[PDB]
Amino acid sequence: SGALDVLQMKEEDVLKFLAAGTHLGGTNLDFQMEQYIYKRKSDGIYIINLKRTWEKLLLAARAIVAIENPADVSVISSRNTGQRAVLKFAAATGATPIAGRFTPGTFTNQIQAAFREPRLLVVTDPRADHQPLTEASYVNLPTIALCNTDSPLRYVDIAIPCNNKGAHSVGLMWWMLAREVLRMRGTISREHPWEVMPDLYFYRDPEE
RNA sequence: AGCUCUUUCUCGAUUCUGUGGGUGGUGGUGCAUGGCCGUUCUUAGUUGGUGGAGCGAUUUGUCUGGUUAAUUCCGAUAACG
Repeated sequence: SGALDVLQMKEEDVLKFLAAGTHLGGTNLDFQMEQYIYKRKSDGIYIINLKRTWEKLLLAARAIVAIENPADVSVISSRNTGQRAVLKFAAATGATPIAGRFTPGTFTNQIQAAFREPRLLVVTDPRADHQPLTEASYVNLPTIALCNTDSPLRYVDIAIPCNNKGAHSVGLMWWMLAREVLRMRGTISREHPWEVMPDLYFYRDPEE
């Protein structure tokens, strides 16, 4: 980075990452996903580094800020875990959520009453939301997403590594993303702790 | 049957005679046609728009499954309406 400590790692957030198990990562690698891994464990787990997570969070977020009108940075997730997360995301920062089954042809059509035309996309898990990704390259959208350690990289301009096999790893990462964009664009910045909880960005989950 | 012939009046330009031109026909052609009907077919089938996939003829939509008497619905889903 280059800012003094106000765009660099904080002692607090390290604890939150490790409590939510984001550092742990799946038992497979790609030829593009080996530049964020450090090494393997005794176990089949492959340990994502959090330094490498932190830088990628920032320039990803700075691009989300750069649009003049935030009302067309369309977020998407279809897996259950990333549903509750995206809804709070797009409430907090001006965005348009697309929860559940995508319904393809959304941006390709001209005649469709659910037609959209955003600029950016922020997708959870490339290999569950493959339909909008393929469709991104017909309308010249930049793309950002959360990769595991083995998700295919293709139509992903920038990645933000994560564990993302569920748990608290999903909701935590979307919460952190929303923290950063408000520090930069808004006036929420104070470098002293944000009021909003990462708790209500987690999965609803079958209740008591 | 004044049809024809013998016999010899009546009607009065409507006709008659020649040519041209038509008119009529349960004549032919249903393989020149309209209309109507039968059958394929009484089963559940049929199509375009916009978008996607193919150099293209085309295809997807119009479906693995359950369900219904039924392309009848539920559901799933590069298709949507």
